[PDB]
Amino acid sequence: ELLPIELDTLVGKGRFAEVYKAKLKETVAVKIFPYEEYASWKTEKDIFSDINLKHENILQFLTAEERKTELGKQYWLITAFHAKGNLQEYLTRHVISWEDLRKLGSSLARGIAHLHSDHTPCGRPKMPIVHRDLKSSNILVKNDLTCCLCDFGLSLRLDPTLSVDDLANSGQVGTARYMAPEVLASAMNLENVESFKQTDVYSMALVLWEMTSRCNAVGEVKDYEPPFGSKVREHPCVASMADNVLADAGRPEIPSFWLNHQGIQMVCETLTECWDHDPEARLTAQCVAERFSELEH
Ligand SMILES: Nc1ncc(-c2ccc(CCO)cc2)nc1C(=O)Nc1cnccc1N1CCOCC1
Repeated sequence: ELLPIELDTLVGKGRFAEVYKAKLKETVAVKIFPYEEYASWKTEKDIFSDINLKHENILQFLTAEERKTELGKQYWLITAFHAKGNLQEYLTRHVISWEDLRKLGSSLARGIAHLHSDHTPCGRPKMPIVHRDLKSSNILVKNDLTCCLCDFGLSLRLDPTLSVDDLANSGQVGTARYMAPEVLASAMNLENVESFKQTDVYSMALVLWEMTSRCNAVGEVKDYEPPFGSKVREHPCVASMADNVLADAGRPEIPSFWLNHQGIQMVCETLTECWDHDPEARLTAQCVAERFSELEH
């Protein structure tokens, strides 16, 4: 019943699990959850097991397994392995081209638009998913320099059976640095879903800014810094983020010289709309995916 796997190296650590590069008797990623984190494993398993989720910008799922150990039991998620690792690490090490920015930006928007969509590309109905923890460290870089979504531990399936009371606590979920102003404010319209899609678009805007900040088409490129790196501490709290994002209406800096390049100007105008204080003023991920396809000459 169990797959012939040999764990090689610890490559990552998420909030609920450890990620290993492994040999399948070829190279796969094994995400290992302890018994205590069973709910996170089940949440990811349920998303990855949905056949309607399958997309080139969503991490390929192989199987889930329960593995008895001497000390107890582990819960595994076996997926495709992307050697280039996460986008934050990638942008820290590399200065990207305009072409790289277009491929990474468009694949990110396509992946998010697919999660958010109530239909498959072929028109069949599907469950929308909201990621709820989008950030550069959660995005995998494929060998062809396109994006790939993973880490669905905090994700929510937008099921019609969802209660208004269940969505309350829950509470503020995610990484404080990437939380939308309405999440930081505890100002969400829990009465309507799609308000959750808008929070994912805000986080996507910060990621698009990170990609843009390391693109040689801007002219002079600075060393990589995460969004708000120069204003907040390493692991910021919701209060410190609220003071910046909400009270000071603070957003990562876009120097005027970046706008000299027509492509960079279009990307900047788009991401600026996507991080608007008002969730209703934000573009949809589908709109962003369309704007990136317009960048093709
Ligand atoms: N499918 C995968 N294939 C390859 C790699 C990978 C490849 C290389 C390196 C660099 C090592 O020197 C790290 C990781 N990770 C995953 C993966 O699913 N990771 C993953 C899942 N959930 C939460 C966080 C995750 N990580 C995102 C990537 O960065 C670490 C955390």
